[PDB]
Amino acid sequence: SGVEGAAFQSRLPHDRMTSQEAACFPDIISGPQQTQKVFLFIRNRTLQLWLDNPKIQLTFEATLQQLEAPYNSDTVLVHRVHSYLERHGLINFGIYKRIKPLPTKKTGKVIIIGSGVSGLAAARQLQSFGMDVTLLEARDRVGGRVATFRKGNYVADLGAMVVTGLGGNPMAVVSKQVNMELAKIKQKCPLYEANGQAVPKEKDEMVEQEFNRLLEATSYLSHQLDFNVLNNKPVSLGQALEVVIQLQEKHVKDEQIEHWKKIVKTQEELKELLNKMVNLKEKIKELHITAEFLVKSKHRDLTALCKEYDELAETQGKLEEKLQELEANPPSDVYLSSRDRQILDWHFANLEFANATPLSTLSLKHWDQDDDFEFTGSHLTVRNGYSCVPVALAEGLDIKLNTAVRQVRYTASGCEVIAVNTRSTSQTFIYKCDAVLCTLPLGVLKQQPPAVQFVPPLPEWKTSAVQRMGFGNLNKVVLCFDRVFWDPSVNLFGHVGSTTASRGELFLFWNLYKAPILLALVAGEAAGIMENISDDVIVGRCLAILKGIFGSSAVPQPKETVVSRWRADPWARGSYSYVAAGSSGNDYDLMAQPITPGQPIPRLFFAGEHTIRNYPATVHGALLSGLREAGRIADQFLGAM
Ligand SMILES: Cc1cc2c(cc1C)N(C[C@H](O)[C@H](O)[C@H](O)COP(=O)(O)OP(=O)(O)OC[C@H]1O[C@@H](n3cnc4c(N)ncnc43)[C@H](O)[C@@H]1O)c1[nH]c(=O)[nH]c(=O)c1N2C=O
Ligand SMILES: [Mg+2]
Ligand SMILES: [Mg+2]
Repeated sequence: SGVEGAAFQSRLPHDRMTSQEAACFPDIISGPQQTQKVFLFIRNRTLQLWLDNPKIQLTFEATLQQLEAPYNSDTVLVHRVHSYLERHGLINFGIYKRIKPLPTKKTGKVIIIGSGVSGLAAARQLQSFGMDVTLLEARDRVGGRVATFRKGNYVADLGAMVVTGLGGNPMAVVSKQVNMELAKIKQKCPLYEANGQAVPKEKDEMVEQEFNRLLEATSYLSHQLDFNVLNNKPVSLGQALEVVIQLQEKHVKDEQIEHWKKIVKTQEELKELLNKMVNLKEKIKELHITAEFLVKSKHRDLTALCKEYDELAETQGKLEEKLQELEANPPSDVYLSSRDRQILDWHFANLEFANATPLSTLSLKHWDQDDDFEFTGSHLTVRNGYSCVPVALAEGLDIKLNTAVRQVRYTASGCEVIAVNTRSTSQTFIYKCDAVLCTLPLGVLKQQPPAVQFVPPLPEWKTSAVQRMGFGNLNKVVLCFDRVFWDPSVNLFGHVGSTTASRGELFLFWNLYKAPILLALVAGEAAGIMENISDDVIVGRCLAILKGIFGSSAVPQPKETVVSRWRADPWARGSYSYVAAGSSGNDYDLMAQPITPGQPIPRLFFAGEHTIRNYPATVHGALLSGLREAGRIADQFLGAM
């Protein structure tokens, strides 16, 4: 269905009210069931109208005109649903043509720190709600962790680059709006060992299968057996993995031992049967009244011994057969060979890439707490660089670039934000406002020697959440060539590293369809460490790997190279949050919580990828967090109309 799909596209249940809807419509949820289904149909249809054409504003008027004929008479209820959906950024979000323009007089002043996707999304909302909005951005560009390299015909994304499925993803709407073409990522990812040799199909699938079983087993240990605490310390995913690996190695040693015992037993039995057979032979030997009765007597005596000997020879045959059968079918000598382990490490590296951190830092219990909210559909890349999104969202907004915020003061009567110019650190600005929306990356909030001061320091419940949460790292080397020397039918191929410690080093190479660019990813422990290597040396290390795979003559010098260093970047201090051991999804809720000065009204608000528990560490999460806070701020200052 269309209306059912609209709800789904909006991350809502089509056939029931959410608790947030319950709060805003207490009369509906406590009323007759018939009216609840009217509510849901109006909601689902209003969403559909928006999603069918998100390039224009969906007004209350137009919703009412397009509703069919009992519902177009629910005038008041339709207005209430429209208002709710609009306020919460489920319709009329992103970039679209306004039908009713903004009042020239603006109500309330909001300073937004950061113009990444969350700041930009929030700003458009607050602006379209008729508030006065200024964004202060430290960089000489918008977009933050959406960072596109553009030079000549080369386009490459240094930050976010993947749209993780369209089904339920608000980036589907934003992409439609900016005419951003999306292409599917082909799944085939052949692996090459450190020497350049392809990993054959059979091996690849065996090791991948083991990877999945190992992960499944940690999930079992955590959520079925509750193995989440050791030595009064929360257990990490990495820690649990090594425990599961040790158990597998033990199992292999056990079955090996049992086999050796069966062999030794059978060897013993043979030896002992040989002995008595040797002695029976010696008894046959030393067996060498009428003459004729003596002849008969020796005959029956001797054939009694030969019948005895045949019985034993039969058992000799059965034992030698059993022995040969055991020596032919031993079980595995090892759980994983050195080579097998290295390949398994590639899969671990890949997981460290997705989570932006070594596995030993991830919470066993909570690392994947957000899996339940993953979107449906194939994962996609952007045709002409992801920066099209924040650039488009910036249109019409008041953005102060090269303006690094240093102090935030907030009181029961208002707020002040002090910033400095980053080209001339002498000149300092003071910005007055009724509300501050903080979109500083978690890494910036963690910074020791702090980058930004809060007068009233942030309360302990906030700072302890900041401290508990992980902020990861992940980097890329962009290699721009004259020609495609790799297979154009693969988007991805893997480099199996030499050690466990260095498994994340240039472990994955990425290409977009028919562009002469390779992206080499640096993940896990290698990510932070490799930042201390100059571009030339790291590019050199890339070329060496590529030469080992494609041939030392098939690989030309790159025309252009770029290398991200997200941890060293002072405006990021890493790539994105991860659920650290000792933290949980709750810390994301805590990060989202506004601060009241000390009934004083809330003054300091928080958005960004680290403040949304269901969608952290993503562009859509950043976007949704922005819509959320805009909603809450407008409710505070313009009333929950
Ligand atoms: C290498 C890499 C890869 C991926 C992703 C990320 C990365 C890095 N991420 C995360 C998102 O980029 C991020 O969550 C979001 O952009 C944050 O979006 P966000 O939560 O809005 O954070 P931001 O850092 O973009 O915005 C904060 C802004 O604040 C500015 N700022 C900082 N200090 C300031 C100050 N003192 N004063 C004023 N402004 C200041 C800073 O320059 C920046 O513009 C992905 N996202 C996604 O969906 N698909 C992906 O492929 C990926 N990707 C990998 O997997
Ligand atoms: Mg197993
Ligand atoms: Mg090493």
